[PDB]
Parts: sequence; C-alpha cells; structure tokens
Amino acid sequence: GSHSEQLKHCNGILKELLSKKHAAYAWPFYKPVDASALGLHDYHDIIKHPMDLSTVKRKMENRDYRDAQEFAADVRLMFSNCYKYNPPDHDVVAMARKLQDVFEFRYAKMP
Amino acid sequence: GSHSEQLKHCNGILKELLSKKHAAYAWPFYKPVDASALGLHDYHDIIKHPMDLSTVKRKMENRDYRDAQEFAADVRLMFSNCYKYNPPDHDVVAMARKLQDVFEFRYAKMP
Ligand SMILES: CCS(=O)(=O)Nc1ccc(Oc2ccc(F)cc2F)c(-c2cn(C)c(=O)c3[nH]ccc23)c1
Ligand SMILES: CCS(=O)(=O)Nc1ccc(Oc2ccc(F)cc2F)c(-c2cn(C)c(=O)c3[nH]ccc23)c1
Repeated sequence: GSHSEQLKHCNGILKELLSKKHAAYAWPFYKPVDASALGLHDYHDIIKHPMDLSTVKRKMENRDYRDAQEFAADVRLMFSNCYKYNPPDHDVVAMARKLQDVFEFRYAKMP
Repeated sequence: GSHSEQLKHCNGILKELLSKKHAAYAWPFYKPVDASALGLHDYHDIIKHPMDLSTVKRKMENRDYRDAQEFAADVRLMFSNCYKYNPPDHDVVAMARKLQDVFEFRYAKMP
C-alpha cells in the first residue's frame, strides 16, 4: 500500500516472469519481437507500441516506472500485442495466456 | 479508432462473456459477490471496488463508459478482485482465467 513497496512488488513480479520456472512459455517475450527474422508481415503497422520483458526490465532498473499501474500497462501491452497480431490458434498465443495467468495473479496479490 | 465504434465492439465482447457458450465458468461473475451468503469473511475489507458483469452491463446500457479503456478497467478489476481475495488453487480462480482469456483476446482484436 505504497509506491516504493508496490514497485518492489512489481520487481518481484518481473523476476518471477523471467525465472527458469516459466521458461517454456515465457521465452518469446524475453526480447523485442524481431519481425524481420520471424517473417511477421506488417508487424510494425499493426502493432503501434512493441513491448517485451527486456524493455520492462530496463525501465524497472532505471526506475522509470512512476507507479504500479504503469508497470501493469506495459506487461498487458506486451500480451495484447501478441493477441492482436496472432490468430487465436497460434502457439505463441497459448504461451502469452499461460504467462499472463502468472502475471494477473501475482499482480492481484499486490499490497 | 473512435469511441463510438470501439464501444460497439466492447458491447459485443460483453455479449460474448454473457453467452451460453462460456456459462460453465462465467456464472460466478453474472451478479455481485454476495459475501454474506457465500460466507466470505472480510470480503468487503479486502475488496475495495466490487465489480461484476451486471455492473458492467448496466454501465454499457446506460452509456456510462466514455471509452474502451474504461470498459477494460472494469472487466480487469472484476478478475483482479477474484485473484486478490481467493487462494490460487480455488475453482473460481480457474474459472476467472478461462473467462479472462476470452476477454483479453477479443479485446486485443479491437479496431
Ligand atoms: C524472443 C523474441 S524473438 O523475436 O527474438 N523470438 C521469438 C521466437 C518465437 C516466437 O513465436 C513462437 C513462440 C512459440 C511457439 F511455439 C511458436 C512460435 F512461432 C516469437 C513471437 C513473439 N510474439 C510476441 C508474437 O506475437 C509472435 N507472433 C509470431 C511469432 C511471435 C518470438
Ligand atoms: C454470482 C452471485 S454470487 O457471487 O453470490 N455466487 C457465487 C457462487 C459461487 C462462487 O464460487 C464458486 C466457484 C466455483 C465452484 F466450483 C464453487 C464455488 F463456490 C462465487 C465466488 C465469486 N467470486 C468472484 C469470488 O471471488 C469467490 N470466492 C469464493 C467464491 C466466489 C460466487
């Protein structure tokens, strides 16, 4: 129920999402989506603001998050990016869901 | 794009969350959490802002959502209260995630 200890909580969420525990679904989000390499046609038109956990990690370490709601919007932006671009039956879409399940729960248990 | 079209889409989201299709996990969220009746100790302590689909439905019928974000914020709040109050291995937590999956996806597919 404070900023400095809430941001601590979000750091906690970040570490969990990046831990070896969640590696088998989390791995597409470790780094910025490489649209060229993966052949994602029009990825940069369809997707206004890219976001991944490495970006989130950086703003966290440089202390660029002013509050928790902001952390949240970036994390959800990252998943929404995935859901927007991809067909519902896409493998990565299932993976976004499983990681987001982890996100939403620990985020709900915030002070 | 603009608020009018977005909200139309949001209502269609709501409709889907209320349809028969999702009924076997959706049903806990149809109405406000009756803390008394379910014997949820301290629910109103723990949960500052109750939210359910009837409250969302009402605001939509009444045109009380100014933009799509405001719809998202209520629907996520409804899920968040669930994950906040309950233990992780609660049936209702499992049902929330299954419905949220339907929310997050179709919401990401907004024009
Ligand atoms: C670490 C960033 S990376 O770019 O360097 N590597 C990378 C590698 C595989 C990926 O996808 C798959 C994942 C899991 C599978 F089982 C199959 C996949 F194809 C994606 C990926 C990410 N996201 C957010 C998408 O929306 C998306 N759409 C289409 C691909 C993707 C990114
Ligand atoms: C809609 C009017 S109602 O709200 O009054 N009815 C109602 C009935 C059952 C419920 O839960 C169950 C779920 C799945 C089962 F298999 C068994 C259950 F009992 C909940 C329920 C809701 N929510 C948001 C919670 O956070 C929560 N925590 C503990 C219970 C709940 C609410």
